Amino acid sequence: TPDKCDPSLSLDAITSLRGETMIFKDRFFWRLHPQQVDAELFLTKSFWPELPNRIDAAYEHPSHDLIFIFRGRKFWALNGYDILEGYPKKISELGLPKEVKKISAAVHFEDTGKTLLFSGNQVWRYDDTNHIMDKDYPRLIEEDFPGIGDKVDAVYEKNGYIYFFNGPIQFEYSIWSNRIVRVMPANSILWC
Ligand SMILES: [Ca+2]
Ligand SMILES: [Ca+2]
Ligand SMILES: [Cl-]
Ligand SMILES: [Cl-]
Repeated sequence: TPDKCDPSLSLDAITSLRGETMIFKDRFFWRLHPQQVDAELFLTKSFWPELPNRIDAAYEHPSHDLIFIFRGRKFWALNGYDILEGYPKKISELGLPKEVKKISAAVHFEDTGKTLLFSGNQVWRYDDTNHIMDKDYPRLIEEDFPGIGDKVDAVYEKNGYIYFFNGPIQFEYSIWSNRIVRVMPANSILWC
């Protein structure tokens, strides 16, 4: 059982599901609402047993209302409690190289059709408009987003900002000014 305010909390992944935020930790996930209080914790397998027990990264696709879940080399598309047919797919149909096995985080920006997947120390920018990898990548975490470290454990965009969680730390980054607006404890996403 994950501790909501263990000031040593790191997160495994983070999406948004129809304007409801989902934070994954181990075989759990916290569900958050647009308000101020409350933060439920369910088992992941309560909702989707076909999934793995650990989640590597997660992102929501706004035009399809889908959530892609990454674990090792396989990824799952999910809509509701369902799992789209044809899944789990490999991360190969994704165009990622093969010296790449894990995906640590993922964010999709509705502004550009660009899906930002991070692996180990690099990034990769897919084009979820044309299904293509923006060729000027794999850039280094350090090169593109300087300041946040050299690894991303979870990431999400709540309007304007891209939130990077590096270990027990949260960065409120500005995609437009390329500068860390503010730094916080990872668990404040859960009000702690
Ligand atoms: Ca992760
Ligand atoms: Ca994400
Ligand atoms: Cl996301
Ligand atoms: Cl993520």
